Amino acid sequence: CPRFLKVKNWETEVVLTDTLHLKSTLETGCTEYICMGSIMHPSDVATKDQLFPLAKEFIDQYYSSIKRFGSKAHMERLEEVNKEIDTTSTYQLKDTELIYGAKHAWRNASRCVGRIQWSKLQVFDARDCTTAHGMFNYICNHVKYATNKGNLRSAITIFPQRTDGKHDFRVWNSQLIRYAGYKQPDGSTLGDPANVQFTEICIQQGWKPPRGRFDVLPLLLQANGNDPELFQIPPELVLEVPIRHPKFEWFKDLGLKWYGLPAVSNMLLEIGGLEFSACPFSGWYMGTEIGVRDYCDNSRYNILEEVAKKMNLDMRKTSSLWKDQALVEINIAVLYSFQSDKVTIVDHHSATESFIKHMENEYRCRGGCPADWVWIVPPMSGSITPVFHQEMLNYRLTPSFEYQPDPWNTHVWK
Amino acid sequence: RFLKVKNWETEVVLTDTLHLKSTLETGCTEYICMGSIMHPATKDQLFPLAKEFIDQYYSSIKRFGSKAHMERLEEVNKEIDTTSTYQLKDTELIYGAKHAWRNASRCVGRIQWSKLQVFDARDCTTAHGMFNYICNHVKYATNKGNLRSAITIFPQRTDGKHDFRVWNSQLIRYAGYKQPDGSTLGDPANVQFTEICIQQGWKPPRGRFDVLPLLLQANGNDPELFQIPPELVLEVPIRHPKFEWFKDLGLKWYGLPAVSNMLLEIGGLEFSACPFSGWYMGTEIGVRDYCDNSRYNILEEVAKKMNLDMRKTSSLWKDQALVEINIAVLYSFQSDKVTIVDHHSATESFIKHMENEYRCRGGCPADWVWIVPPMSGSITPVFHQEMLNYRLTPSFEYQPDPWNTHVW
Ligand code: HEM
Ligand code: HEM
Ligand SMILES: CCOc1ccc(-c2ccc3c(C)cc(N)nc3c2)cc1CN
Ligand SMILES: CCOc1ccc(-c2ccc3c(C)cc(N)nc3c2)cc1CN
Ligand SMILES: C[C@H](O)[C@H](O)[C@H]1CNc2nc(N)[nH]c(=O)c2N1
Ligand SMILES: C[C@H](O)[C@H](O)[C@H]1CNc2nc(N)[nH]c(=O)c2N1
Ligand SMILES: [Zn+2]
Repeated sequence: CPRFLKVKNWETEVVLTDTLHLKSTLETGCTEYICMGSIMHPSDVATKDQLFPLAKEFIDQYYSSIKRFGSKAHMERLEEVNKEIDTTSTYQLKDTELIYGAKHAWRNASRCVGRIQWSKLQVFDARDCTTAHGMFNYICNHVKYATNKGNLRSAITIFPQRTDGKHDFRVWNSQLIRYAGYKQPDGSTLGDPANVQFTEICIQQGWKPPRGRFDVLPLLLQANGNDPELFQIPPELVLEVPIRHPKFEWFKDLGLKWYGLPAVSNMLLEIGGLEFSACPFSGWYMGTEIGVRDYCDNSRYNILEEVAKKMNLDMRKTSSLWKDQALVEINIAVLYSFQSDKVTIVDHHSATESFIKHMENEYRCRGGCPADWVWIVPPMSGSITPVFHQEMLNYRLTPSFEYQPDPWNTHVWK
Repeated sequence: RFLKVKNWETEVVLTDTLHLKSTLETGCTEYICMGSIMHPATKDQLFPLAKEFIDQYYSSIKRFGSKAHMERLEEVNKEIDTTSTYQLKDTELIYGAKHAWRNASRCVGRIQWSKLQVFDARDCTTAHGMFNYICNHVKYATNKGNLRSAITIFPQRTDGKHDFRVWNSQLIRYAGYKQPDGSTLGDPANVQFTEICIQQGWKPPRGRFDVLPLLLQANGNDPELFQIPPELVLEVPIRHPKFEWFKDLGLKWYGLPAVSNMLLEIGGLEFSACPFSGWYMGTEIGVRDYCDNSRYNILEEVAKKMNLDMRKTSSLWKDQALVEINIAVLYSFQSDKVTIVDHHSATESFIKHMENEYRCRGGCPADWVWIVPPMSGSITPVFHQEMLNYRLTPSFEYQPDPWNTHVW
């Protein structure tokens, strides 16, 4: 690499200079001769000697941020951690470092358009948790807090870190709140097709399914390497929104609703070499996540045709753009419904405008902002949002959120 | 290693081996991805490039290592020695131009790549001659609405002071004017070019859709102005199948998309004038040309006549207006029997093209950022299609705008 890299916005001609990319850590999958920018996931513990430089890197960074770099406290903190690694093969983050790391993993999340909010994250320290019941307790408190009767607040709950890899804490759910999917014998799918596999695991562990279209899944929670356990989220904690349209009376007749709180629970949080395998986090929805993907993906709820039929569109040509017309109304309904019920939501125009402002500010104050164009650009109306025209650099900074294998493919059953 | 690409909607997985044959750089590194950056020889360097190309050509016709193959190499070697350059056989030129299209990672239309009419204009010596070839091209490609893919190839670069250039970015494009009050009349993307043409003697009608003159440079001389015979320029008035008031907007567009400012690289040879043309995907006009902020910017006006709530962005009034404009564009072209393709059919075809290419070639370079349409992305099949991007040659390359380089 060279020291400086420029990016240009083709709509406004603004040019930004990236220096932060020099602090890049892991690989991207790309080389000089091939780019993997549209590959979803490009490509057991760590040793003592693997861990010293990783912890030091994070500690320096942290003390650099609080304007105390090379201080007495900095050096004493380093001495402490180095001994702890030497005598236990791991170490413990202070409460302040854990909070710094969690906020910075969000800040460094190149596929997140919502990062203008990164510094307003409520961090719940759950490192004292020992059992699955305890996890359930922590998670209920998270959901209630974050939901806040519609006034959603971003939060993250962090469970104890990996030790030897045989005592992992995991949320088996991919999100804290999701709807169930039931593969029918006739090949059809009732509910959310994305969650069919997880639903079956839940039923096997003893879940009694209502077998409806929008059944909130049970939490499946694993503590300290033990077999996972099922708990029902109290229903009064799950905020939902029926979907209606500001002009089409019949839209309520489709019987659609969604949950208010998006809370991913299957990713891994990496801070200074430590691996927090259970770290559910939540913010609020962008309209299209629900309106476009969850509702109109062919392999999700796939309602485009049924909506188009009631709109009385011509559906035999594709050049009538009947799909495109229905899609827009669907997203109008979603936004209308959330707004009317005073539940926090952002439309893709507002969110993308905010990200550009956020990204410019990060370039001035931080020397860059990793961003994944393929993910940052919304799934509809791409070129009429300002991110479409913005050049972006992608690279991996630490602390960070990573993907991790599904726990059922790994778990050694007790 | 072999690499896999998965379509997440159909779960189809293809295996890429073609990338191993790639030789040009992409712009990325192991640490930084530049997938969304728009723009990331002497005797000595020339023969290996020449040899590589001739090798792959004779490979393509199943005569690799033949007598003809060796003799061709010897011929190209001796010619590079004695002249510092070499000339391509007619067949090599046609193979070359088709494969530059085939390798064009940003092009969603490559299912058509081997159906390409190639006009060899390498005997051309003057701007007038260029004008001639270009009119013949436009007439052939337009074909009274039944558009036919073509490219016209002018003489290759030599010492770099005798370049052939088409100064237009496209053969047919509308003028753009800087108004006294600051606004722009017409296409803002062409305001600078329009000013260069007026500086050179062009008398502008100063309307919203004025077809620009050709500005042709031959052998490195000052460019010259030419008027395309108006009977060769096919245009479509844009009207809407439900909204009768839409014609009142007075929008039109030209039928023939003909990019003329790029460089064709074959076997180490640089062709700096090589205008090529196909037909439009609707969104190119109905999303980008009409609704970009820096373009004609008509969303607001259309949403007015649709009488939508334009106070909040969360009414998605822009999105609604946008779909209607693209309905109008498709509807108008089809009613005028002018070849056009909607982004659903075109992305569907590309997925099928990928399938064929992985089968017969062991891969297909594709730029996901450019292949996904600028509206309704995830309801087209390419959104969910993983792609590998890498640079194969022959290729189309960007080159600097001529006015930054030329000395008059
Ligand atoms: C508060 C408002 C937020 C908004 C509007 C928002 C928006 C989004 C969207 C739209 C995506 C892409 C999801 C998709 O299309 O599939 C995304 C990705 C992501 N976000 Fe945010 N998000 C928010 C909060 C957060 C928070 C609080 C965190 C972490 C503390 C976070 C971390 C991430 C990560 C790690 C991804 C990438 C997920 C992946 O790799 O699949 N986000 N965000
Ligand atoms: C026949 C119908 C064709 C269709 C529907 C088509 C479609 C497209 C589209 C939609 C783009 C993206 C343009 C943009 O969004 O700005 C594109 C780019 C491109 N097309 Fe095709 N194309 C066709 C024919 C051709 C031909 C005949 C050639 C050359 C022989 C060609 C070479 C290219 C190249 C090199 C690009 C990339 C432009 C760049 O890198 O700046 N296309 N095409
Ligand atoms: C393609 C499926 O993969 C994802 C898709 C979306 C997200 C994700 C993750 C976090 C979010 C958050 C925190 C807020 C929000 N509005 N949307 C979010 C979306 C995560 C993942 C990772 N499993
Ligand atoms: C800054 C954007 O640059 C481009 C974008 C698109 C194209 C292009 C090039 C050829 C096309 C062809 C041949 C057909 C078609 N329908 N669209 C085409 C579009 C060229 C260029 C290069 N001037
Ligand atoms: C193939 C492609 O990489 C994949 O479908 C991506 C494209 N961009 C995306 N962008 C967002 N925000 N979310 C996604 O799930 C995806 N999916
Ligand atoms: C920043 C980004 O690379 C740039 O705006 C690209 C994005 N994708 C595109 N895709 C197409 N087909 N045409 C374009 O001009 C662009 N512009
Ligand atoms: Zn890359």
